[PDB]
Amino acid sequence: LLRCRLPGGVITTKQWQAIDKFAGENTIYGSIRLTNRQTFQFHGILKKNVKPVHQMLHSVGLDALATANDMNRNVLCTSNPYESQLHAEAYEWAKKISEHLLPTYLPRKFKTTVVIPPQNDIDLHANDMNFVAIAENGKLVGFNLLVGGGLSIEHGNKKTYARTASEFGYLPLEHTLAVAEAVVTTQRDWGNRTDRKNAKTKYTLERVGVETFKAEVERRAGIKFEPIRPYEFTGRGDRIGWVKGIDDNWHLTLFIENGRILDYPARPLKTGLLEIAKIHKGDFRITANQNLIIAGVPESEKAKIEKIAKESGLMNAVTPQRENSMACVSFPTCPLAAAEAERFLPSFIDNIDNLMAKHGVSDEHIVMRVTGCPNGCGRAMLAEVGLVGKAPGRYNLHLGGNRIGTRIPRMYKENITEPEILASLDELIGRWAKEREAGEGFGDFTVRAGIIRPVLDPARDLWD
Ligand code: SRM
Ligand code: SF4
Ligand SMILES: [K+]
Repeated sequence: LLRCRLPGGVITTKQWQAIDKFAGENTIYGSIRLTNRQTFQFHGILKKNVKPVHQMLHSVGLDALATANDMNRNVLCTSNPYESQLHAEAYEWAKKISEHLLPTYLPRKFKTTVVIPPQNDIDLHANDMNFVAIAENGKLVGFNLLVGGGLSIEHGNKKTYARTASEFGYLPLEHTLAVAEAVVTTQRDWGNRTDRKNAKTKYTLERVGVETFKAEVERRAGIKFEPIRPYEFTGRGDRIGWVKGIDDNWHLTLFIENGRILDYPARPLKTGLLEIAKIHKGDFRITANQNLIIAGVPESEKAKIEKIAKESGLMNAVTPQRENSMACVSFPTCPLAAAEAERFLPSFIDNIDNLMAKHGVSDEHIVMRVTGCPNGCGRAMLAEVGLVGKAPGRYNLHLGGNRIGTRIPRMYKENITEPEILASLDELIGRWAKEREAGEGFGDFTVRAGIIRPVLDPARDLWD
């Protein structure tokens, strides 16, 4: 298992050129796969090239997590905040937390984020430990801490469940690392190590109680949490296209379907990104939606960068629906896959695009995700519409998440095929188009209309 460490998804153009060369010359599939934890993966490396890939990463200042004994995963950080001036400091803290957690053997892997409201692009409720940034005058002052998210479930096993993260309270910036260590060590000590399926923090919190865990974290960190400071999310999507950053700098976010970077007929995505890497003056940022930001372009350079991106297929227009859909890797490389996900999504969303046009909502979107098995890597269990692989060509259909990702969708239909999913969504999208209130999301609508019951307390009411 290769898990390249890249806190906050920030990667230099020198680093990009090295991984581009390795992917093209030293792997079966020839691709760079952006992951939804803001890093990248190679597929099909070979025995003769495993030692070369660690040397390659080292040659450009990169390292892979020692997954055999390191239970941490990549630390996420909001990639393209609306208050652009906050990114540098938030990214600095994501790096500090990432380095602080480098090798205490944990009972189960442990996932952390740094979030900048109003964007929940990093999907905080899928993670064990979340630091929600609070700022004054463009300067970070502290974090709200939320603990205990996690999406993995086992089909037919009602002792497993997806869970959102719970608010603990606010901490001043100076206590960040002490709090992070206290959460990790409390989970290390209290987690159910013997039963790996019960070992995640989400289960520990439900076993001992949120207040009990929170009080122990306060004891170990030497602090008392303050009341939560106000925050609200408005969405989870990337900002596709150009946005203005700090100074005279501009950020170009490129939609990349499934994060799969390869040269395709008439769409040389991989060569195009290499060409951009050779001239770009800043860094790249891999997003948690498997897209790529060409970050910090001076205004005078926009035309040159855009020319390469448009000619290479990296700026081919897609619907808002496609921009807000995601799938995991699944087949052909995942050994755990039950149903296709990545290879299913492009034609599935072609069909969804037709339904959206049919019902006159082609400018709208539904956060729609496909995960190839119930491990949940595609984050379908935070979607408005989630598909969870069951068997070849068959999925459980979940409805009733929301746009901002703070609610688990309940299972609506079990073990059905794509034609059955599309027939159901045709009916439901049509109802939503006609009956929605102003600005009302599809997931909120399915709950309000009584199409599906909401999940209010997943440890006790996720399963029917
Ligand atoms: C690449 C990625 C999906 C993607 O399309 O982007 C992915 C791919 C895989 N994940 Fe993951 N997971 C990815 C995000 C996730 C997430 C979502 C997230 O973290 O934001 C989850 C659900 C959140 C959570 O953990 O609760 C996730 C939960 C899992 C699990 C179930 C963990 C559990 O608690 O039970 C496994 C299976 C396991 O660990 O035993 C797993 C295992 C795997 C493996 C390594 C399969 C394996 O064990 O052999 C996958 C390799 C597929 C392949 O061929 O490349 N992956 N995986 C993501 C890589 C992120 C990264 O850079 O580290
Ligand atoms: S969800 Fe299942 S199929 Fe998809 S990548 Fe994760 S483990 Fe593989
Ligand atoms: K994408």
